[PDB]
Amino acid sequence: MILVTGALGQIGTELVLALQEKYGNDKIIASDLKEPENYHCKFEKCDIRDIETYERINNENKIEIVYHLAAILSAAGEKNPELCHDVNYNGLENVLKTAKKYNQKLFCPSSIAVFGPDVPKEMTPQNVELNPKTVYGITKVKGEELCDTYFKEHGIDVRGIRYPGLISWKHKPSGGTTDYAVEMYFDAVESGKYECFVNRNTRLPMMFMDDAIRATLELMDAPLDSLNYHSNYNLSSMSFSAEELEKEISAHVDFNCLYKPDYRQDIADTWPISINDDDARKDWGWEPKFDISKMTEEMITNLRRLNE
Repeated sequence: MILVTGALGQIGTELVLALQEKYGNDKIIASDLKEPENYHCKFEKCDIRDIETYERINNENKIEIVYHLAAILSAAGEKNPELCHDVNYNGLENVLKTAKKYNQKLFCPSSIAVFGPDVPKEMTPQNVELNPKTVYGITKVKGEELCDTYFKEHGIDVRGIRYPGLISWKHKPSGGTTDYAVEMYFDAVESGKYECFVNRNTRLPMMFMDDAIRATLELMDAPLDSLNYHSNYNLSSMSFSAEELEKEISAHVDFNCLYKPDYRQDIADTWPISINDDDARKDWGWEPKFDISKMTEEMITNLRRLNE
């Protein structure tokens, strides 16, 4: 059996489906804080910080693999640093201890947020110093370190990816730092108007969800002896600025974009532009398939459909 925490989030929504297709619908348990009505997969509600419920779920269900996507992201974390630490650090510790107890295999992601401006912004290498300027970033470095401790000291096969910004249509914008990319598609198609919350030159590493979900599954499938990294593989597809995305979208759809930055700018400004993921490409055969063209075709085709 396979458990997905944070199953209702941007990533979890699509990861559950992909795991159901790969393993069988019967092998996947979704978990998150609240049970939604008419949900399409077996669901166990849980606050990730609640170890006795979390324990019970893993005990009662015979979970052997956990994809741990529960998290407070960067923007929410700058606003509420206490909550961001509690969920991201203590939640992760609950997953780790439980994996040790039940001998589980784990996927515990990180983020390009581990990086600060003291290391290269272009093609950030795998092994640079990690000095993040965000609350979330700091939680992610601590998480990488916990995971690698569990690997070293307790022999837990835990694996992870430093996810870049992820673009999808199947989940609605979650108010997050990278979410200007998603919001721009939705508002372009729905109303022909978008107010972007970062400036027009804001440039981040980005990836279409299909590629990120595939990378996750591929990494989890790899022979353990092939991996030279565990919790924290850099992973890359695209890097583009907000105006470059506007221009790509405008080739399909008339829309007027206005730039009005807010506090999220100051998060995005402390992050790299692009990421060197050679270790992922080498160790376990990573290659993305969605460039900005193909991504924007999927996004616009599907958003148009939803707005008929």
